[PDB]
Amino acid sequence: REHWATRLGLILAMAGNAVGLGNFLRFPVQAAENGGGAFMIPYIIAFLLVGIPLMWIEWAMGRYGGAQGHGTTPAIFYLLWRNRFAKILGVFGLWIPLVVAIYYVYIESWTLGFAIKFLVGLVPEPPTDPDSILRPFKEFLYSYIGVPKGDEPILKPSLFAYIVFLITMFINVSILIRGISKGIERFAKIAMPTLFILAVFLVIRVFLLETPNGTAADGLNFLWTPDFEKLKDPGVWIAAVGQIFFTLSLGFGAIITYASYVRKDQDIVLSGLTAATLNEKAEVILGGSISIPAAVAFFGVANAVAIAKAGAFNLGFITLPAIFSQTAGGTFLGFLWFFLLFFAGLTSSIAIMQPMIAFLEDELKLSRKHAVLWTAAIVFFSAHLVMFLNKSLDEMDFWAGTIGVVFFGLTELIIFFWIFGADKAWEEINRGGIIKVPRIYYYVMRYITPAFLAVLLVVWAREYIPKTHWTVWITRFYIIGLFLFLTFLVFLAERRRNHESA
Ligand SMILES: CC(C)C[C@H](N)C(=O)O
Ligand code: NA
Ligand code: NA
Repeated sequence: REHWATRLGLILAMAGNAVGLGNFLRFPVQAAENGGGAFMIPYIIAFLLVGIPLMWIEWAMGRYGGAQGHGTTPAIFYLLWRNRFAKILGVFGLWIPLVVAIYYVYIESWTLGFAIKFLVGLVPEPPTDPDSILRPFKEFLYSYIGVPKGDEPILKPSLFAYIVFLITMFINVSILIRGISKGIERFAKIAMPTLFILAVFLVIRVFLLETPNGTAADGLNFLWTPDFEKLKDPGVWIAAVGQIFFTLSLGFGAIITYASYVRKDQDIVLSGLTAATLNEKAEVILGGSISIPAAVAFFGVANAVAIAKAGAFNLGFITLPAIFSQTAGGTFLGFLWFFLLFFAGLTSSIAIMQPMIAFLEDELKLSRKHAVLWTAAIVFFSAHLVMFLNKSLDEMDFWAGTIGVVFFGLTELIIFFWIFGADKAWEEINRGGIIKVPRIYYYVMRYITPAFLAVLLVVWAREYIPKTHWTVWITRFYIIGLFLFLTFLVFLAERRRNHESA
């Protein structure tokens, strides 16, 4: 079985896994919608009571399974808990990362395309009407992804966007086809530092932004100014936890698959903690210091929160480039922005496809080449639904990247620390650790977290899920199909094993 060649490569591959679109896109909007500082508090708490412990847990399950040659949840869940239902539940560790991968890779392709257009210097030139700076860029995005002008909820992507999607796919493939150490690690070692540099540069340049409506400092204040009256609101907590999961790549079965290539004796404690910490540094310090500060600078707090409430793509692909077009070399600034987003995205997508590739390799004994190619075929094909059908992406994102990850986090936590046993789980997590997990975190894992997530999920299913266009079903149907498909594969897998044992 393959293993991470180096320590640093492992760390940067993990951080590369976690740090991505969720940082510079999802987060700014999550904090903006939820009131800035008000959103932060629960966030922080969620990071302490959920993100860290679950990170450790996933590292542990990953390494544990990998030692025996299994990097995916369908098998690992079975090893930890011997049941058919353990496999059936483990399927989610494929379905989730695949479904999310479908639209994720697409958005990534968007960032690539925009990077190219901002690089070549083909960008909308705004003619002081506040919307008039935005309108051209809105038309730009809509023209790129082909928003549904008609009654029908149909999208008409540009040829260029489609080609850029093909190219993006090919990039992902070229990276994943070289393996864990050569393909993913080597790339992480470059993309990560590059990303960091770009991010810092952009944060500075943004901190230099000022208009009659405010300064980046205003945005920073809004973001970091605590509100203690918003904590009684369940929604803010649900958003905070969801954001934690998404940004830390927890519940996607990706962290597990990566951890499965960690040598049995290597440290999963200091490493995992380091990945988490890096991701959070990129999350709050970098991602939060660009979009929000800029928007608040130009349009002020109120309009900033309005724009964020509107959409994540509003802030990322419209507001920010529009704000840059008002500055010298703002076009090149836009190019830096979208290039950054592109690298982050890539480093994440490879990570979400790796689980499927790893199932094909481990369980069905497919060569790396074939595994990769087929995974890419499935993703590329399924992507068409997200492409031509409006709100399909939203559906996939909510069911897989939002609910699915929380539910699956709870599931894996219950399987590892409850059914598999708490003491054995703890011992497994701490084994080989350069440092040991603080004693308190035992209880946090065994009691606090599962309760927190259970209650959270209940409230979520009651008050929220009820809060759509029929086409959504077209998506749901399809994704449900995928699940069955995966199940079937699992089935086939468990059959091969038998014939192999006989
Ligand atoms: C679903 C995950 C791949 C998301 C990734 N950790 C990000 O924040 O961009
Ligand atoms: Na992240
Ligand atoms: Na990434």
